[PDB]
Amino acid sequence: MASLEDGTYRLRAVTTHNPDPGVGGEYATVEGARQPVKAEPSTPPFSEQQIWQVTRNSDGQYTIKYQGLNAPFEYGFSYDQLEPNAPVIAGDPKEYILQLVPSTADVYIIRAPIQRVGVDVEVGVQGNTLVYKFFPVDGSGGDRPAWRFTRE
Repeated sequence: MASLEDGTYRLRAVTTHNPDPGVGGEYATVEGARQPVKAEPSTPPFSEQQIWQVTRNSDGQYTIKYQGLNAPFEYGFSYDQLEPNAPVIAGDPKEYILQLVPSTADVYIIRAPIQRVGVDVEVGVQGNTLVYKFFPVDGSGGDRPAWRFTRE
């Protein structure tokens, strides 16, 4: 094997420069159909909304879906229009590229494929809302948002 195995995971918001902040993480959190996915603490009113089924397609890309499966419709990380600072919404699951962060066994940049040359769209957070952050592929080694995937 290689890459992340299929399963149910919690996703904690970190960065490439600080992949392991310590206790007190903010986790991807569903908050209703077609609503923005948020970054919230692992606390009583949210825990059930913080587990995600991650699956790799024959493509090598992954969907991140809310709560296993079996409802009328599968909801997961998605986007209406992919634009800078647009929110990640719980919608028809989109496909993503997961890039393992150097020095870590389990932190990945969640990348949303787009046309644009020399541009990388990555899932980040702005005020506790997950959003698409656009970065130049500049070779700078600059800070990028990333996510620690821990098995549930």
